Amino acid sequence: TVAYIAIGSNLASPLEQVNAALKALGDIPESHILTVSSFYRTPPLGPQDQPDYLNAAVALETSLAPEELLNHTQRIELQQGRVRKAERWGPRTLDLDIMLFGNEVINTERLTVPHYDMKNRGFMLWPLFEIAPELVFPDGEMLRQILHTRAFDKLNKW
Ligand SMILES: Nc1ncnc2c1ncn2[C@@H]1O[C@H](COP(=O)(O)OP(=O)(O)O)[C@@H](O)[C@H]1O
Ligand SMILES: [Mg+2]
Repeated sequence: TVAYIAIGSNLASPLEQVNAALKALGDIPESHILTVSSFYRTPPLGPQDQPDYLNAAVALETSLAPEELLNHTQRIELQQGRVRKAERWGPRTLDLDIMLFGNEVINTERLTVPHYDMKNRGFMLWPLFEIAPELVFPDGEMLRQILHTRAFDKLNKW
């Protein structure tokens, strides 16, 4: 099954965390990485000013069940998601989201697939569009259509 996973990091210099996460994703059992999008930078989301986010999309071939995959991505968040900052470990700065899982629709206490808000997020849709321009959602919507309809700004590469 092809699973599409979003990676986000808001560390100030996130490349080493993101590469650690990618490696960890490639090491998930019963699975392998098919393709990785470019790394994209997106601003904040508040008045003051929070760090830029690095966003990317990964295509993962897997024979795990969806909730088994989530156990692994949450495990990677716990193992790689915090960076030591001087005398203490920082808060989680890595976010792994399952955006799509095959053509499956999932609604459990743990999993909402397709990702619950991805159609509102240029930072999720544009990296996916790079690696899957012809993608169709389980409800029949086409990825291209969502981007055409909302006209989300394109994001700069990191
Ligand atoms: N498709 C999914 N992928 C990952 N976690 C999901 C998904 N759908 C729902 N969740 C739930 O979201 C919670 C974490 O959300 P949050 O902290 O906002 O992180 P993120 O934006 O990375 O999902 C988890 O407890 C997890 O069970
Ligand atoms: Mg997450």
